[PDB]
Order: sequence, then structure tokens, then C-alpha cells
Amino acid sequence: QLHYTVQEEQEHGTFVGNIAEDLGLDITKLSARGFQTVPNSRTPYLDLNLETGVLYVNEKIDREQICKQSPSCVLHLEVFLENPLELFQVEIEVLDINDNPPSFPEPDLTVEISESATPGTRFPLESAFDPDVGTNSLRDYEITPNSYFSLDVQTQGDGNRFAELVLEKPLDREQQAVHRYVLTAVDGGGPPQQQRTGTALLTIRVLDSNDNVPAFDQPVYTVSLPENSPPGTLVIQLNATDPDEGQNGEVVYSFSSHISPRARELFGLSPRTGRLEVSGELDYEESPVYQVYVQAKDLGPNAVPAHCKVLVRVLDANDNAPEISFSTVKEAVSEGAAPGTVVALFSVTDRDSEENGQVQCELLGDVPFRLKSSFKNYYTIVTEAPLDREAGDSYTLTVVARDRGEPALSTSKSIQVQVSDHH
Amino acid sequence: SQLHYTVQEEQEHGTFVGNIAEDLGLDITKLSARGFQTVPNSRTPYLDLNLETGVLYVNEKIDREQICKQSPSCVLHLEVFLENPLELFQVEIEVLDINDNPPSFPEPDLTVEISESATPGTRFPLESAFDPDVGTNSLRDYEITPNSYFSLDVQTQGDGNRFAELVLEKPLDREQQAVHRYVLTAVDGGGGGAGLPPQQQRTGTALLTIRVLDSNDNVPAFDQPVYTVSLPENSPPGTLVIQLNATDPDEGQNGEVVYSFSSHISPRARELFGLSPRTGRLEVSGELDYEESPVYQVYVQAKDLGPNAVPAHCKVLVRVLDANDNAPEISFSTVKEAVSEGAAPGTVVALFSVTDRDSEENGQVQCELLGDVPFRLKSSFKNYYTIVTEAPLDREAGDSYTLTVVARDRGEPALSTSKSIQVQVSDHH
Ligand SMILES: *[C@@H]1O[C@H](CO[C@@H]2O[C@@H](C)[C@@H](O)[C@@H](O)[C@@H]2O)[C@@H](O[C@@H]2O[C@H](CO)[C@@H](O[C@@H]3O[C@H](CO[C@H]4O[C@H](CO)[C@@H](O)[C@H](O)[C@@H]4O)[C@@H](O)[C@H](O[C@H]4O[C@H](CO)[C@@H](O)[C@H](O)[C@@H]4O)[C@@H]3O)[C@H](O)[C@H]2NC(C)=O)[C@H](O)[C@H]1NC(C)=O
Ligand SMILES: *[C@@H]1O[C@H](CO[C@@H]2O[C@@H](C)[C@@H](O)[C@@H](O)[C@@H]2O)[C@@H](O[C@@H]2O[C@H](CO)[C@@H](O[C@@H]3O[C@H](CO[C@H]4O[C@H](CO)[C@@H](O)[C@H](O)[C@@H]4O)[C@@H](O)[C@H](O[C@H]4O[C@H](CO)[C@@H](O)[C@H](O)[C@@H]4O)[C@@H]3O)[C@H](O)[C@H]2NC(C)=O)[C@H](O)[C@H]1NC(C)=O
Ligand SMILES: *[C@H]1O[C@H](CO)[C@@H](O)[C@H](O)[C@@H]1O
Ligand SMILES: *[C@H]1O[C@H](CO)[C@@H](O)[C@H](O)[C@@H]1O
Ligand SMILES: *[C@H]1O[C@H](CO)[C@@H](O)[C@H](O)[C@@H]1O
Ligand SMILES: *[C@H]1O[C@H](CO)[C@@H](O)[C@H](O)[C@@H]1O
Ligand SMILES: [Ca+2]
Ligand SMILES: [Ca+2]
Ligand SMILES: [Ca+2]
Ligand SMILES: [Ca+2]
Ligand SMILES: [Ca+2]
Ligand SMILES: [Ca+2]
Ligand SMILES: [Ca+2]
Ligand SMILES: [Ca+2]
Ligand SMILES: [Ca+2]
Ligand SMILES: [Ca+2]
Ligand SMILES: [Ca+2]
Ligand SMILES: [Ca+2]
Ligand SMILES: [Ca+2]
Ligand SMILES: [Ca+2]
Ligand SMILES: [Ca+2]
Ligand SMILES: [Ca+2]
Ligand SMILES: [Ca+2]
Ligand SMILES: [Ca+2]
Repeated sequence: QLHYTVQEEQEHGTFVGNIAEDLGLDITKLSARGFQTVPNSRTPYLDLNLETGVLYVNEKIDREQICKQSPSCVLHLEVFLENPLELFQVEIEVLDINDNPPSFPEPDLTVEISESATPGTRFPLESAFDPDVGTNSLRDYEITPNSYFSLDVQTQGDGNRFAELVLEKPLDREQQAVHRYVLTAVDGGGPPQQQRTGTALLTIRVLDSNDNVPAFDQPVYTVSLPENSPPGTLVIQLNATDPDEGQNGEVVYSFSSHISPRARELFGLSPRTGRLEVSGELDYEESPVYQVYVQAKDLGPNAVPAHCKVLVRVLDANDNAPEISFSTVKEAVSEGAAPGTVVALFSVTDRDSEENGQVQCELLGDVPFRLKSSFKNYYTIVTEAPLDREAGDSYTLTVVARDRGEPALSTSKSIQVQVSDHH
Repeated sequence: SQLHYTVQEEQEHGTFVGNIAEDLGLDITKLSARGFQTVPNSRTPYLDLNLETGVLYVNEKIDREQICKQSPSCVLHLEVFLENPLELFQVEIEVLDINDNPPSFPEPDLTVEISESATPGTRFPLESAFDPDVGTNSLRDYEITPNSYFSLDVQTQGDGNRFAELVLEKPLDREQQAVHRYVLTAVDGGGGGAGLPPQQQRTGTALLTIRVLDSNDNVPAFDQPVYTVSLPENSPPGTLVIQLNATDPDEGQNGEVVYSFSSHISPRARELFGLSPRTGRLEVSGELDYEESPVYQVYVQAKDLGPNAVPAHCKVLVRVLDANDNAPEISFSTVKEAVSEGAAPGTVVALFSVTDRDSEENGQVQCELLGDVPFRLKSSFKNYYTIVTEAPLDREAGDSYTLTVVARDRGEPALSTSKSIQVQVSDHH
């Protein structure tokens, strides 16, 4: 059985092989001997010159069409002679050239990767296809040099290579949500054959994970407000930051566990805006400061609460007037009671603090009495000169206590004293 | 004028508070004359003043927690006076706090949810205990059952306020333990001060439950990276190839697995096989033709339904088993149209060949020439045959003999094919 070879894409009339010579048949006897092609093995790709016995290319051979991706390509032609009957088989092997580049199934590839993918995780890609065979078939892949992905190609026999993306370093959607690289595939064509290349754009969409915690610029905020600040007064507009996407980045504010029930009464916090406002009466006299404990938390899965603390210092106002309290009053005074005779003792108080709780007091009128002070917050009503009126006539003394605030506040109180007869 | 006394809270009626007469220099014989009396404004149900001796005794028992709450200072202000001459005296009575109250938690049972992906060092605020006593008798410290996952952090903010928080010491794993239970205790500072009998330390308690919230931190896992299955060709569609089993100990959608074809699979495998998304059941959906290909590579990925799901991959190697599903094919290349009557034994009459697309015995072919004819079969090569003469032909002149050949393969059941040609005998000088 005879063996010949022929390249694909040879033009009409190309020599394939000399059957007459290779079979020991002299050309002068071929016509007599009935040299002819067997009916079954006729092929439009080969012409057999019967008077010379030479096999030439007739119609051009495209190996990709007759043999597709078969690793072997053989046209089977049969010739025969008569008297005596002799049959000869002729195999014509079609050799592959590299007239096709590798090609990708999709021009644009998009692959979605969670930003929490671990380095070393692999992401499969549809391999490119090259219709040539052997060394002219697919050889290797390459990707744009980058810091995030490398390429892994592996062959498991059967002349095939498969590639998958290898994550090199963690991704962060909050810094870059889309990567675009160029992916290329080359065959092994190296008369001399040249290497061909195919290309596809590659888009990596980084999928969000709830990997960012809400964040306050500082752990403690200090705010100062005047007492009696009306409810609804703005305490502070908190702002937590969470660069995540969707529910992962939406922040809701709430009170922490530590908050006193008193502060929970005195303050209101709107969950979504972070607006901390007054909702009760701030009484400096009750307490000069309050500690508000807040937590913020996003609405995604695995959310981690963040915490901050608002220090609310109350500023004292003058909202308490002095209180006078008389401890004793002498029923009556002797008419000839010499100067300095005590008539009554009393005290003053002011629920405020600092200037607002410091009080100056005065006795009103043009009366023969003066005010003396033995102790702190203690006063005495004394005589100053002899007495205008005697015996039955009574006096009514009124004292005014006034604090040192702005505006100032004052209170008054009266007592009835009378002149009797000296015993 | 001004006097200072001290008294323990919770002293019984009649306890001595102070001798006002002595401390003021007043003789008791003149007290009745001088009008020794308490100022109306400063009367208090907590103190009785014996006017003929000038001694202050406890009257109604004092509970410091009630009158002064948590003030660091507690002072009852009493006023007394004498007449002729009018003299007023101020008396401050300091109530000292004892440790007659334990720390207490607002709720006996506390529940806190913590993501298993919480970072070690993260702190979780805890509902603080309250001690109504003041100073050293108030809240001092918190303690938790010793463990490896959580420690306690205390922070003092002044004004008798103390904050406790759980500190995550090491990562949590819901798949291994979803709930931790600890005992939480809070103690004040009565262990060691103005003449008070030594105080003992009191303690309060609350149970602590840590519920670990699930995170999608487990990837589906195949017990093997490659599975190999052998099946006979033409196994009917729906035939079971393999039942995959992805493992994902997570909870909910994090633990619900869906299966799919990987991107590398040849489209031929996608046509010939069907994979059920939820169960992982891989079955045949087309005709498996060994002669087309003896093996197929199915590349699968499994992936859960939670956020940030990470795909896992496996590879199924399906080896096809050859059956006898191809009958031999006979092909005559050339046949002598006529053979002379006077043909001696051995004259060749025909040539042909046989093929069988099967393999091994299923592709092994034996040949037979049918009938009781004067011809015989010869073989120069394997699967190549010649039809020759054997003896003198019974027929002569015009009659043409017709010959049928039967090719039979060696499978079970075996398969065979036939082909015949008729050639005429010619006459020779
Ligand atoms: C809660 O906090 C939010 C975040 O706080 C940030 O974090 C800290 C650490 C600082 O960096 C601070 O500066 C940040 O604000 C806060 O968010 C946003 O803060 C920005 C400023 O960064 C505010 O200003 C405006 O930002 C927009 C962004 O628009 C787009 O364009 C850029 C660039 O193309 C993109 O990168 C973005 O992704 C956006 O898609 C600007 O367009 C805008 O420009 C205008 O202002 C300047 C000022 O001179 C003018 O000259 C220009 O002509 C424009 O008129 C500002 O730069 C922004 O308002 C604010 N919101 C958002 C949604 O960004 C947020 O305000 C805080 N919340 C509350 C209630 O306070
Ligand atoms: C994929 O493989 C799964 C393998 O399961 C485990 O995975 C790892 C850890 C390997 O070590 C493997 O060996 C393990 O078995 C397979 O999971 C199968 O799940 C079922 C359902 O739970 C198991 O059946 C029974 O489990 C219970 C305990 O489960 C409790 O919870 C469920 C649901 O909440 C309740 O329904 C139960 O009532 C329980 O409350 C066992 O109590 C029970 O014991 C019986 O079986 C043993 C077998 O020897 C007998 O000795 C006993 O007498 C009982 O008759 C069952 O075991 C099942 O065990 C488990 N796997 C296997 C192999 O049994 C899953 O099915 C696979 N998926 C697919 C699609 O194939
Ligand atoms: C295909 O094209 C690339 C350049 O894009 C070459 O490097 C390669 O050798 C082949 O010619
Ligand atoms: C596909 O296209 C790219 C363009 O970047 C070439 O570099 C490559 O050789 C192929 O032609
Ligand atoms: C209360 O109880 C605790 C133990 O739970 C002690 O440590 C403490 O001293 C007080 O007795
Ligand atoms: C609360 O209960 C616990 C029980 O574990 C004690 O140890 C503690 O002293 C307090 O009585
Ligand atoms: Ca071609
Ligand atoms: Ca080619
Ligand atoms: Ca090629
Ligand atoms: Ca991130
Ligand atoms: Ca994110
Ligand atoms: Ca977030
Ligand atoms: Ca006030
Ligand atoms: Ca005030
Ligand atoms: Ca005032
Ligand atoms: Ca008490
Ligand atoms: Ca007490
Ligand atoms: Ca206590
Ligand atoms: Ca886990
Ligand atoms: Ca989990
Ligand atoms: Ca999972
Ligand atoms: Ca078959
Ligand atoms: Ca077969
Ligand atoms: Ca067969």
C-alpha cells in the first residue's frame, strides 16, 4: 500500500505521487492493463493520470473542512490493473497549515467576583478554539500584566489546554469596582509557519460585601447647651460613614445599652439621620452633665455595631428666685428698746449656682430698723435709732432678696411687729 | 452657734446623736427658763430633741437611700433657739452610708447577638449594674466566667459611673458553637472610715447568652476533586451518571447549594448531559456513542445562595464502555465480470474488504461464502478477501453464477451483513 503526503491549500495540478513508478508498472503497458481508479474511492481532491500513473492535486484541499479537528487526515484512493487482476491502495495524507488564528467564543467576557474572594480562588473561563491541529492548534493564554490576577493553564492529555483566573491579592470594591484587562490566546506555529493570536476583552465586576463598619470621626463629642433648652433643640447631628453599597452602606442609629433611663427620657435620636435632639426639660439644678451612648449599625448581614459617646454639658440659667424663710419674730418690741435690739431672724436660699445663686438683700422703707448678718445666709432685723411710734402702734417690715443673675430675680416677705409696754 | 454631728443610717430609735447642751455651754437647769426650742421650719421626723437635757437622739430610722438617693453628701439641717436673749443655733447632722444594698442588674437575663465574622478586639456594651449606696459601697468592678472568647473591659467616667463591655478575644465560629452561656457578676467595694463598723462586699448576678449570628464563611465542598464513572454506550437518557453531594454547614441560603456546569465544559458534554441545579443529580440527556468518543469530561461548579458566595469546582470523568452496536460493512473493490469455462483452480473472481466500527471482538469480522459452490475464499491480508475458483464449474455456456458473502462479527448478540454479485461464464477457444 502506497503512502504520499500533500499540504492543504495546494493549487490545481500539484504533484502528489508517482504511482506507476512506485508500483513497478511500466507506462507503456498501463493502457493495455486497464490502469484505472476504483469506482468507490474517487475523490474530487485527487486526479490520477492513467497514461503516466501520476497522482496530482485537482481541487484544492482545505483540511479544516474534510477532517475538521481530527488529529489525522488521510484520503483513501484505490487503483487497479487487469489481466491479471491486481488492486493497489494509495493513502494521501493531508498536512495541516496554520491558516486560522485562535478565536474566543465571546468577544467580551464579564465575570463577577465577590470582593471577599480569597487569593488563590480560581475562576473558570471558556477556552478559545483554533481549528488547526497539532502544533498549529491552541498553545497558551496570556493576560495583561496586573497585580490582582494571574493565569493558570493546564493540560490533561488529549492535546487540550484549559485556563482559569487566579486571584492574586484581595479585591476591594470600595476602591475599584471594575477591572478591565485584555486576554489573548496564541497557537504554536513557529515553509516556515507564523504564530497567530486571538483577543478578547475581560471585565471583572467586583461584588460588594458588608466589609466596612460605620465610622464616627471621633469617639467622643462634647456639646454645651443652656438649661431649659426647648425640646427639639439640636444637640448634635451625628454622621457615621459606611462606604459599602446598598443596605451594606445604609446606617441606622440607636442608643447603646449604657444610657441612663434619665437620658433616654431627656433625649431623642432619629434612627436614620443621626439627629440627636432634646426631648425633655434640662434642669441644671438636677444635673450639670449627661452622657449619651450611641451605637450605629448598617442594615446588611453580619453588621458590626460602632459606638460613640456624646457629652452634654448643661449651662446654668437664672430660673430660680430666692427663697426667704423666717425662723423667729419677736411678738412685740419695748418702746424704749435701745439700738441693736434684735426683732427677728431669717435666712435666704437660691436654688441656682454661681452668680445666679448669690443674693443681696435689703430692707425697704425709711424705718428705724437695719439688717445685720451673723452667719452665712443668716440675717437679723435690728434697731438702728430710737422708735418713731410708741405703745400700741405696730410696724410691718418687708424685706427684698435679689439674686445676681441676668435678668436678676427677687422675692419679698413681710412681718408684723408691735410696740408694747416695758415691764 | 453651729454644730456638727454624724450618725449611721439605719440606727434604731433612741440612738444618741449629740449633746447640744454640752456642746453649746448651756446648763440644763436654765433650759426650761430660756425657752429652749426647735425652730418650726427645721423640724424633722428623724430627730427627737430632749429639751430638758439638750440631747439629740434618733427618732425615725434613717434610710439614706431614700432622703438623699445617690448624693455623695447627706446632711439633715436642724435649728434650735433660746429666748431672752434670742439666740439661734444651727446643727448639721451628717448621715453616713453603710453597705446595706447589693449591686443589681436591670434584667436577670441578657441576650447579645454577635456575628461570627466579628473581629477580635471588638467591644460590645453591656447593661451596667447599679448600686444605690455611695462611695466605696457603690459599684466597684465586673467579672465574667473565665473563658477564651470574651474578656471584660471597665471604664470609669467619674461621678460614680462605671461602664463594662465584652471584649472579643478570639474569632467566633457559629458552625462549631452557636451559643455561649456565662455568668456575669458585679461587686461593690466593701472589703477593707468615719467610725463605721466594717462593711462586707455584696455581689449581684445576671446570666449572659451570646448568640452567634451566621455569616457565609463556608464554601461548598466535594469529598473528591475528580469523580470517574463508567457507563455503557447508548445508556438511555435519564440514566444516572452520578449524584453529586456538595457540603455547606452554613445556615439558610448560606447553606443552600445550587449546582451548575462549569464554563470550561465542551458544548458536546452540555448537550449529552443534564445537571439538576438543586440536587446535583448528573444524568445523561443524549446518546453516548463510544465510537464517537470513549470518555467525556464534565466540569461542575457548586455555589451557595448567600452573599459573597464562593464557587467550588469538581470534574467528572465519564468512561464509555463499548457495545456491539455496529454491523460489519462489506465493500467489493473489483469483480471479474466474466470467467472462462476452462478456468483452472485458483482463478481469482473477486476482491473485497470488510470493516466494523466497533472495537475488539465487536469489531472482529469473520467471513463465509454461502452455498455449495465451486468457489472458495482466500485472504492475503486481514479483513481483505478474494473469491477464487476451486473445481470445475457445474454450469457452462450462458449461465452466470451468483455469489453471496456473509460477514459476521464476534459480539453478543453478533451482527452480520451480506452482499452478492453475479458473474457470467464465457466461452474460450
Ligand atoms: C456624612 O459624611 C459623609 C462623608 O464624609 C466624608 O468623609 C470625611 C473623612 C471627609 O472626607 C469629608 O470631606 C467627606 O464628606 C458626607 O458625604 C459627602 O461629603 C462630600 C465631600 O466629600 C460632600 O461634598 C460634595 O461631594 C460631591 C461628590 O459628588 C460626586 O463627584 C465626585 C467626584 O466626581 C465622586 O467621587 C463622588 O463619588 C460623587 O459621585 C461633589 O460633587 C460636591 O462638589 C460640590 O461642592 C464643591 C465645594 O466647593 C463645589 O466647588 C462644587 O462646584 C460642587 O458644588 C461636594 O464635593 C457631599 O455633600 C456629602 N454627601 C455625599 C452623598 O457625598 C455627608 O455629607 C455627611 N452627612 C451629613 C448629613 O452631614
Ligand atoms: C451529602 O452527605 C451528607 C453527609 O452527612 C455528613 O457529612 C460528613 C460530616 C460525613 O462525615 C458524613 O459521613 C456525614 O453523615 C448527607 O447528610 C445526611 O443527612 C441526614 C439528615 O440529617 C442524616 O440522617 C440522620 O441524621 C440524624 C441526625 O440529624 C438530626 O437533624 C435532622 C434535621 O434537623 C433530623 O431529621 C434528625 O432526626 C436529627 O435530629 C441521625 O440521628 C440519623 O441516624 C440514623 O442513621 C444511622 C446510620 O448508621 C443509624 O445508625 C441510626 O440508627 C439512625 O437510623 C441519620 O443519620 C444522614 O446521616 C446524613 N448522611 C448520611 C450518610 O447518613 C446528605 O444526605 C448527602 N446529600 C445528598 C444529596 O446525598
Ligand atoms: C499573535 O500576536 C501576538 C501580538 O499580539 C504575537 O506576540 C504572537 O507571536 C502572535 O503573532
Ligand atoms: C487581538 O487583538 C489585540 C489588540 O489588543 C492584539 O494585540 C492581538 O494580537 C489580537 O490581534
Ligand atoms: C460577692 O460575691 C463575689 C463572688 O461571686 C465575691 O467575690 C465578692 O467578694 C462578694 O462576696
Ligand atoms: C449572684 O449570683 C452568683 C451565682 O453564680 C454569685 O456568685 C454572686 O455572688 C451573686 O450572688
Ligand atoms: Ca485551510
Ligand atoms: Ca489549517
Ligand atoms: Ca491556528
Ligand atoms: Ca472593601
Ligand atoms: Ca464593601
Ligand atoms: Ca457596612
Ligand atoms: Ca432649672
Ligand atoms: Ca438655674
Ligand atoms: Ca437665682
Ligand atoms: Ca438603707
Ligand atoms: Ca446604704
Ligand atoms: Ca452596695
Ligand atoms: Ca464558620
Ligand atoms: Ca457560617
Ligand atoms: Ca456557604
Ligand atoms: Ca456506538
Ligand atoms: Ca460499539
Ligand atoms: Ca460489530
